[PDB]
Amino acid sequence: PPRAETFVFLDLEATGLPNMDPEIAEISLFAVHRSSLENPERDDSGSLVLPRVLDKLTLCMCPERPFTAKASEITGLSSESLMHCGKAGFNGAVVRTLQGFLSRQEGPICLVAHNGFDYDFPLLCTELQRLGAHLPQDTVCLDTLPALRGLDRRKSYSLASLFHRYFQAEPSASAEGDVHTLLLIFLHRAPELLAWADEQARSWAHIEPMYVP
Amino acid sequence: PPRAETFVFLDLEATGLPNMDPEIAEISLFAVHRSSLENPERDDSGSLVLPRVLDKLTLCMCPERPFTAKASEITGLSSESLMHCGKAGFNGAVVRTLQGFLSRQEGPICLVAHNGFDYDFPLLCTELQRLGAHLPQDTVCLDTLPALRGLDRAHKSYSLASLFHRYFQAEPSAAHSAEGDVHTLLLIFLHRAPELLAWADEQARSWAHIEPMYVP
DNA sequence: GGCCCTTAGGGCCTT
DNA sequence: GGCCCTTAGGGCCTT
Ligand SMILES: [Mg+2]
Ligand SMILES: [Mg+2]
Ligand SMILES: [Mg+2]
Ligand SMILES: [Mg+2]
Repeated sequence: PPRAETFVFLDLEATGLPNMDPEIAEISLFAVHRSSLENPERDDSGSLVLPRVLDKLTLCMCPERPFTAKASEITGLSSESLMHCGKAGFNGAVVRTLQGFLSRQEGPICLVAHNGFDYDFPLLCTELQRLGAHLPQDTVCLDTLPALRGLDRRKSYSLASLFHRYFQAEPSASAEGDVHTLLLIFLHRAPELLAWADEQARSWAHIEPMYVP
Repeated sequence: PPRAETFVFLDLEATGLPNMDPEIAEISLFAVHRSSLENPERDDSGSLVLPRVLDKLTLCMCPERPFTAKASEITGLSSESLMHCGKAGFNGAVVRTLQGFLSRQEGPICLVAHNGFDYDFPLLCTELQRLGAHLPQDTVCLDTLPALRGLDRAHKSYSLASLFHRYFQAEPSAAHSAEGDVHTLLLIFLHRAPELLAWADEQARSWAHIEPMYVP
């Protein structure tokens, strides 16, 4: 379990759930240094605020197979609208951009996604292995769903549910939006989650594909 | 001139004004396809809402030479804070990421930056030139400052802030934050979308014809 | 620097 | 599908 110096928060918008089999339609990543997590920035209010030095990347993609009913509803993305905008599928350009973006961070990198172990990380591994693409060997993975459940001790643990409990308001409306809320949820329990990550972060190389292309 | 298919709105946070040879401290690009500009989406409020299919790229980087007082004050950025967050200078990682980002867009690409001809574009050209990097050809540049002035000649201030207060009668959220200002510029563009699209087709300067701010 | 407007001026617009 | 809950149990997470 290597100590992560940069935490990259990600969320994936897909054609549906694991049985589709889904493809990434939109990827979003917020890259925050560990420093900004150890001592958070606050307003004069003072409410929690996202770090000033914040590296960000969002890429839209047109998937090979169509969306499902509920998916295209909760994403605002169709296969033709993404194609109307000239967005290709998950290809080599994505990888070169993604890896360049990750290269701009100070490793080791800890990818963070809500329910990442059961969705985001396998989905990404599938799309990356199809192209023979690799992330840095020292990359690790943090899933906030088992982490926040294990730290608490019935109760809900949905992203929207967690945010509604930690922050009395309700989150904003995109992949980039979900990363935002997740980053906020993290900051609210930063020293706890930072500890959980330093101990139980799973190596990215150990993440298995969700489905073999 | 090449009909731009994807418009890339960009803004830079640098270490100062052109007279002190500034360096990029933060880049931000919003990539928007032409078909989104042609159909400006609004909320039920109803205010201008950004396109759904949108590509973002924000990169913070530590400059070699230091900021000025005012520069570091308005950006909210310092050499220490960038080094503290482990951000290197304008390197190949930036170029590979930027070019990867641009190649992800349906060409031709039209760069858009407010007062870009006098600041953003030459500064970007300078930073790219040192690394021997260059943007793909058939890519053009659009400055919204003379454009909006030129369009108003058909029948006051033209700063990014004044234009927003005049077009929306409201106040921008973030000030001198690279991502925030691009967000501001894009909203301004959408308000003049059919007009500015024409100005970009009829007269947008080629990026190859962009002269560098300085040569180090 | 380069372009703007009502005089070798005054000021804009970018950080 | 990988986990906790109490007549091949069922709801929670993610799109
Ligand atoms: Mg998710
Ligand atoms: Mg999502
Ligand atoms: Mg600017
Ligand atoms: Mg700015």
